[PDB]
Amino acid sequence: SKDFNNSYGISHITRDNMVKIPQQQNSDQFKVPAFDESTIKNIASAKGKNASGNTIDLDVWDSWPLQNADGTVATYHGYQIVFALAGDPKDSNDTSVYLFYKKAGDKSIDSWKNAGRVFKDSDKFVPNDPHLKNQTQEWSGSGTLTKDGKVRLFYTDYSGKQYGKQTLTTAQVNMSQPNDNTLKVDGVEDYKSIFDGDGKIYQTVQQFIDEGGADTGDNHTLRDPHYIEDNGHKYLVFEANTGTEDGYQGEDSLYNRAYYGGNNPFFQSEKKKLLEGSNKEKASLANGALGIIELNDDYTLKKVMKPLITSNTVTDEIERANIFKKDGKWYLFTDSRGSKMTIDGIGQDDVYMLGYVSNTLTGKYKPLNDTGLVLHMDLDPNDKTFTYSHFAVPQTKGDNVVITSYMTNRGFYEDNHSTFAPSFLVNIDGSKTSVVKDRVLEQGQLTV
Ligand SMILES: [Ca+2]
Repeated sequence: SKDFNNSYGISHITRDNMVKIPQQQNSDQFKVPAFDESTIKNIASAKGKNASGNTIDLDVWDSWPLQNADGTVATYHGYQIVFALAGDPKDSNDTSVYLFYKKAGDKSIDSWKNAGRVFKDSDKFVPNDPHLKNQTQEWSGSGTLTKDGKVRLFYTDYSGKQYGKQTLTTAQVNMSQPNDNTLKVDGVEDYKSIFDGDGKIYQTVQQFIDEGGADTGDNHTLRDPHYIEDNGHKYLVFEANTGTEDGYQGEDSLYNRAYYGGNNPFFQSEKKKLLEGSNKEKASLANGALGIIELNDDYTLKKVMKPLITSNTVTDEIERANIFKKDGKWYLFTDSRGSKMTIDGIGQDDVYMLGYVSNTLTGKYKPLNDTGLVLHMDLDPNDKTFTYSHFAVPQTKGDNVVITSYMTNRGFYEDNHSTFAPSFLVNIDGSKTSVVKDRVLEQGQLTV
């Protein structure tokens, strides 16, 4: 029959595990901590110039810290460094990477100083690159402190003028200290594209267009590159979509048992509901993946590898790829919107962080807490303490990881700008994770 089973040698976020989350999620083991609304403040240094030229308060969104190769928070001349997407909502479609810095001793949100944008509007047109001159927006990624002590950035080149073309891009961020308490962005070098999809392993923007993606409601992604090191090799783990040969999108995917899990009755019943319903196209187009590529020492592409995990039929969008080694095991994390998912019981308000454990970097990834659920955030987008872009930050010692996120902060009264959310702790024990109760940290805190 049309029924088949194709794993493609890779792990999968299965429908059976996802349908079990609703009846599991209502627990303080998974619930994102309730944040105290009165103590929420804007980032004081989040000042910037709008597209008009006037100085205004910026909305600060997705943020990532400068990391050591193993994932721990780096120390740069006595400073912790955070890269963050920021911009003016009055110019809705614009995100630029800003550099925030804080002395290691300081703790408050007021202590975070702003070095400004990493790139000038001119920087993208300087080097000889096949993609950079088409960039409309700067999107998320990662930052690593090299063995040479250089600030190495990885981010996403987004092109709105090229049908939403997303390219994994790198640059060395040249720094200086004008005084004893100030970091300055001097400029950038080694600014170049690395990877934008191959077609077979990861979907290109051309295939998106060619299948009529702009009308069908397809979501093309190739973003959020996260740097990691293992056995002397250098990798980027990133949000992507499957190519033609590792489980492509389309109707046939709904017949693939590997994406369902569970028993045959579950497969037959879940498939039947999916083929009949209004979620048929949505599930068919859903082919999210967490991809991995190896890099050369100069940070160019070395090898395009098969994905670590896919979310075929489940969702087309698995965001903020995160990976780190702990207790000899490899942990993989992803943020997911319930509004993008096709699962019964999961709704528009549900926002998740999912987690997976493997014995090797490229081995079989098994779901944490049985289902993959690690964090559940279901606060209305209108709430002041709404949080998004949850990211697990590994620590030097202890079993706890620090969770960072941005708080939209859209209240009717001041303060009212998207800011650093208060951080919190999550305990990791084997294939089990739990939120540490009543340990709410300072806004944008990286370490404990
Ligand atoms: Ca897709």
